[PDB]
Amino acid sequence: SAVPFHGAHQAGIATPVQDRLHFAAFDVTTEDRAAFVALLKEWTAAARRLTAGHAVGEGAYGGLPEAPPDDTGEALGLKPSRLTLTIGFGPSLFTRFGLADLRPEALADLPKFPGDNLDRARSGGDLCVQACADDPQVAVHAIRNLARIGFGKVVVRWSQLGFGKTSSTTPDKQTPRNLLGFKDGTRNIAGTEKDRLDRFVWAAEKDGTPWMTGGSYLVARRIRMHIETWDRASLQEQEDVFGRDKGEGAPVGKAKERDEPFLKAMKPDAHVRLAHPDSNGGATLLRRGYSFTDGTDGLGRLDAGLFFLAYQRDIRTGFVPVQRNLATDALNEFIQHVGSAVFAVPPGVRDADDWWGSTLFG
Amino acid sequence: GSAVPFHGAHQAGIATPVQDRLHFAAFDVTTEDRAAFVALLKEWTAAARRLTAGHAVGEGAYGGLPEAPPDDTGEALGLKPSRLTLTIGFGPSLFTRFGLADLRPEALADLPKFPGDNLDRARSGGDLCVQACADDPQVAVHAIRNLARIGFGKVVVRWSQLGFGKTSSTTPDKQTPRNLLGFKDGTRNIAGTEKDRLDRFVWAAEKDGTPWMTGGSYLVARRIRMHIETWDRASLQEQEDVFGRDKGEGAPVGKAKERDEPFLKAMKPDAHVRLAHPDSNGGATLLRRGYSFTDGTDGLGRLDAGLFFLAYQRDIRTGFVPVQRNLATDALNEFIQHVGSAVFAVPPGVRDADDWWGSTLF
Ligand code: HEM
Ligand code: HEM
Repeated sequence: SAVPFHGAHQAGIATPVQDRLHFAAFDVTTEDRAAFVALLKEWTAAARRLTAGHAVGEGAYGGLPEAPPDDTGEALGLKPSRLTLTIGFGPSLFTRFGLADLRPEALADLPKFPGDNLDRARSGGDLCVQACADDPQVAVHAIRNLARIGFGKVVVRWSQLGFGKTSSTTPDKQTPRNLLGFKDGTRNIAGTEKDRLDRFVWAAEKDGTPWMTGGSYLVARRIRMHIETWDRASLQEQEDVFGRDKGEGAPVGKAKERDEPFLKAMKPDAHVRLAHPDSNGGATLLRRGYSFTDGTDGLGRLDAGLFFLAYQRDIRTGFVPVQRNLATDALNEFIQHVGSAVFAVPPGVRDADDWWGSTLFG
Repeated sequence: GSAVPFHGAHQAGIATPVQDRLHFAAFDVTTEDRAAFVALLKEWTAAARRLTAGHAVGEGAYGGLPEAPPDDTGEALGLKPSRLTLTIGFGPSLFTRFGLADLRPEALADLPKFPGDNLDRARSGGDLCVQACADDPQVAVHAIRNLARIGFGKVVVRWSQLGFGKTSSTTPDKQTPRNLLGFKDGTRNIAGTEKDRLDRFVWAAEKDGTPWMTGGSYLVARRIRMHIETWDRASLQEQEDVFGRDKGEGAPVGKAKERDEPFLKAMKPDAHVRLAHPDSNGGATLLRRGYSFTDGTDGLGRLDAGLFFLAYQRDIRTGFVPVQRNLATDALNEFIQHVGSAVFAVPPGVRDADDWWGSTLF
């Protein structure tokens, strides 16, 4: 029904993957540090309400008739829907509020990668909120009301809706398929693997940035798929691109989805072979991305793909090496990265008196 | 999870309980060969029988010749039917092709220009439409993607619209959903159990003058942008006055319960419910079946948000047109703008396994 908001870590990273996403990047419009801290406190208070299925402020109705309602009301009657709200800080935030010397070294700017076609309007951002829930209306309501609360101090830079599985009709254990029709998520870090999360996902105090202890680093990539091109490829071409078969999702030469891959049986430029930790010095990611389908473009093509989200302990040792290794990926024929942003995701809100960003702002 | 039967006197997806998700596509026809188009309709019908039963199209998604593209794109494998319905419609522009000019129904009226219209021509009209509704977005996208693929060379997608959540009801026994203005939308509609009301107001009858359309309906699609910044600063009282119902319960002004009958004289004269109500429009009644959308940001720091309004009716001239004309003075107009428009003739149902979409026309 709901996911606890408080903890050492923000929810929405290691907690169970919800059916739907609304991710928003915001830009900050105030120069006043005190004004921004006040916002973070008001947002935290709102998030406590939202994640428990309650309206923000004094509610969506029943207040003074002459006042705008505190909550815009489109989630009334809905359940918490396992809503999580996860905040992150972009590199550009640290050019404000005297913060330049507190930017973590682990929050690295991404290099340009071969084939990148990044839309500057759908890239970057001073901060992000990742809203995940089983009901898309719950997620949208959250973003819409945070944006409203922050009006005058932040604006929405870009926004992405996504979807994974529908849990009401799909067993939890079953691996979702992406829009290329392949199972996606088989070899990932699971929220159950506490030690692997410590190794690969959570920032530690000895990593160099104390305020980030218990936080993580997020890379977002909006990756368009060339659907109509992919759909004309033979079955064998598609399986060769990945190194797993399409039906069962087993590694080539193996029988079952979760059989461990034998990388040498895969083509040298197969996606799994290039992405696997063993090909990348042990680098391992927590993927937590969502499919998207936004409509059709001016050529009549489906505007669809993967909104890739990766969490890691250090961008320089997680996404960067793995993505660099995909330079010759067979998948590259069929995809294009068109949006990108990175964020530092702070530690959790410890209790009722804490607030988002408290370890940074002090 | 369950399947909705595909065959019947009427197409499913109209009187059917409203599903959670929409993917609507308008297509233009690129072939002038009547026989080629008829063969497409038949192949599409076959596919639809598979898809609505939760089966892959053609020979499947895998297990065929390795050197061939799979017949089904694969991304719905392991999913339930998820109440998928597929509803086809023919736009006025289709009747300029294939010797069909004299068979265009009079009830398929072109809309007049309405005050405030700002229609994008690229996201209006269409030779034909397919409305895919399902509780799982992935299942809806899969259906449209596979129909489009099958249609390659004979049809192109002109425009499409995804709806992330419903803002309509054909099931008064269940909770009425809310639109993004925070109001319940669908209280006084037509229920799928109200056979006499459907016969009166929704299905075309032989005597209406177009035999091939008997058992079909007419569809009006309107893409409506919502000025949420404007709306969100309005007082509670102003918002309730706009509609004539209270926000929390959705009762008519003065009354206690959502489903209490409106007393129209207690509403403001420009209240939406007052203007839209059948009693204000010579008895004209519609089956409303629309969905909410958000398509990112507007470029000005705000979330985009809208309603994709769908209405079914026995005759466009006696349904949508009179009602929309009466909304010329609607208080709601301050907060919305119609930016896309299309009309379609929705043919009768596919009677059995030997029948096909459009068979009464062709
Ligand atoms: C649209 C883009 C992409 C698609 C469709 C895609 C698809 C897949 C699929 C089908 C698998 C195999 C099943 C699984 O273990 O999840 C896989 C594995 C993986 N992908 Fe991708 N991927 C995409 C982009 C990326 C990107 C950008 C990265 C990282 C930079 C990435 C990293 C990985 C990793 C680390 C694995 C697991 C390899 C292993 O340990 O076996 N993928 N991906
Ligand atoms: C963004 C646009 C719109 C919004 C937010 C909206 C909202 C509402 C709401 C809150 C109600 C009251 C609950 C109900 O009975 O469903 C309602 C009723 C209704 N609306 Fe709208 N509506 C919009 C557009 C339209 C349009 C374009 C039409 C027709 C051309 C329409 C026709 C109706 C009708 C017929 C009723 C039922 C009136 C009655 O019989 O009580 N609406 N709408």
